[PDB]
Amino acid sequence: MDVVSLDKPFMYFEEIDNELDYEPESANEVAKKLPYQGQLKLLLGELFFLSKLQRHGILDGATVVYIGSAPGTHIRYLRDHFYNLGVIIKWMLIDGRHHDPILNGLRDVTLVTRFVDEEYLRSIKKQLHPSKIILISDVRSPSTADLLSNYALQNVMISILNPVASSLKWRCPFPDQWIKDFYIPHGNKMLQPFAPSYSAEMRLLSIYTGENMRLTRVTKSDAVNYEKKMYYLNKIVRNKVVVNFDYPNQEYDYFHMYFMLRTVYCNKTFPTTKAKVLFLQQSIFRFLNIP
Amino acid sequence: MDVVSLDKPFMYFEEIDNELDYEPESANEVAKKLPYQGQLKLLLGELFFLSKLQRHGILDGATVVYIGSAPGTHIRYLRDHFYNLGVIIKWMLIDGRHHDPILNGLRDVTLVTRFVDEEYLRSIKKQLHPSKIILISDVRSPSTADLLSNYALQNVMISILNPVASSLKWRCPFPDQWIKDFYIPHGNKMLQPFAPSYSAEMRLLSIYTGENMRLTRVTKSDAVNYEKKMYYLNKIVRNKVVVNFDYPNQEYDYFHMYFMLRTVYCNKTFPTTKAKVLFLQQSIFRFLNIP
Ligand SMILES: Nc1ncnc2c1ncn2[C@@H]1O[C@H](CSCC[C@H](N)C(=O)O)[C@@H](O)[C@H]1O
Ligand SMILES: Nc1ncnc2c1ncn2[C@@H]1O[C@H](CSCC[C@H](N)C(=O)O)[C@@H](O)[C@H]1O
Repeated sequence: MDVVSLDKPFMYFEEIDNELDYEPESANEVAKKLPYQGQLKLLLGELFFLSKLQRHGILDGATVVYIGSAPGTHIRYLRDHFYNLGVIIKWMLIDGRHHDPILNGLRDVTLVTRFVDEEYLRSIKKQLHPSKIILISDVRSPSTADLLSNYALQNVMISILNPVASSLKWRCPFPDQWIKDFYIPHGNKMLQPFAPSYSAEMRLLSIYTGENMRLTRVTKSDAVNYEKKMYYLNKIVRNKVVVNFDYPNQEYDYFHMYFMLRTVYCNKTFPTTKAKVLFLQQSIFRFLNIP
Repeated sequence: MDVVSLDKPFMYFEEIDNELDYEPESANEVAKKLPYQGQLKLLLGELFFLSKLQRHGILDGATVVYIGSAPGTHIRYLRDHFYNLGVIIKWMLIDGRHHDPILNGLRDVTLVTRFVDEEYLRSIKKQLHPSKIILISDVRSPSTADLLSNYALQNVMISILNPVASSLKWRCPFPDQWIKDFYIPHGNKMLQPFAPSYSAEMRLLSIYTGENMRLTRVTKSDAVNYEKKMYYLNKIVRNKVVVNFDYPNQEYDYFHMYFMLRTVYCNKTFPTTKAKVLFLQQSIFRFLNIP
């Protein structure tokens, strides 16, 4: 058994302190070990991001514009959690695909069946005006060209919407499939527990101050670094059993999930952080129907 | 006579401490009072910008890519000044129009007859590689749409070229002809002596650190502010005779020019800043054929 004692898990890309030459045969290995693992991955990252904004006083009163939200099954959980906490938020879920019917019938959540383009962003900006916007993007086109086009749309989302904060889907293209350098918004590169086994995807979290928008250039050399750091994390780290972690499940992803969940606010009061987390996790798995 | 005693002139947009409701009848007033006033305006701003980079140690060894450089008569002066100072610079002047023949026959200056598009920028970036680039843009399409398109090109110039510094032509569109908000690179808004009588144009000066690119949003409310601050500067300020300025010409623009010229480096040693400036100015007027 692959055991280890760990202090804390890697929360951000910048924390990864080692690399491994990516082995292409990894792409054939089992990508998921849990049912609805994708909704779980998304729920944890978004609970983490949104709890932070609450902590900074920027959540209440905002309109969350989630683009690429369908099916969005897990979003029902997110909405319920903050709604029950007394936070006032309007949700605007936009996707050309249809949403899970559990999202219907909520006065605070608007479902839009539209694929967004720059022009549409302008009209909804005019319509949301003057509410404060929090953007969440999870749009999916694959190719490096598909990715670049996605990233380009995400930047137009921020420029037209001009949100107070954003969570963007972010996976650096493969260095060996490089087309050209580009810019992404500056922000924290949040690592994702329960991402597929060999996924190099993270979520870019940003809070906008003043009227400045800071971007950062990404080059092929950066692409090689992302690939190796993420491969090391996936191959080595995520395969660990954290024995000094006294919790029902000691696998790395549960240790990692624990650290994101401990930052979440609950109405119920708990004697220990471990009790709150077990509760949130049980609650989350029950909601998603994960045994 | 319109007299006043002034400490220093307004060097940057941010220094303008007053505003005046723009009077449209100003557009009919004489725009220029000196021959080749346009080449003079350009020469002073660029001597100012380039002298700063020299001061920061980033000029020597760089390739200056000037787009929208034709005719470029004044550029001959700029090139000679730094060349004579011993600074090693390669000039790449690109415009679809032809350059003044005084620019021909210089091994250090390459004249390109091409209107640049994004694709062309990519090929010259590949070709300049790996030299450090200093971008200077003075492209001209008029309409708010023309301007926006120009600004959009200037940002692509910085993103593909990835320069160590830049000087960009910058005039905010009229609030009453607003089309949409946009972003410009962050930098100092250098005011221009000898600009036309009622011009609201300035030059955006930037030095790039790290691999970050910081932009700033410009809105219609910003447009109204630019209009009134610039109108106050043009109508009131630039019409002053600075009597406490002991110089052959006391008009405001000469007082302003003096402060930019005092930052310029010369081989010849002078006993006073006033002697260096009189010398640089005489030299500049003689070169441009201004009486
Ligand atoms: N222009 C666009 N606007 C809106 N949605 C888009 C888009 N292009 C792609 N997408 C959407 O991006 C999605 C990626 S899958 C997203 C899953 C969703 N976030 C969840 O919580 O279940 C697809 O549903 C797709 O239709
Ligand atoms: N895509 C483009 N690439 C290069 N030059 C361009 C351009 N579009 C417009 N311009 C140029 O922008 C110029 C504006 S006038 C510039 C004057 C010049 N800076 C001087 O020192 O004399 C015109 O010469 C025009 O041909």
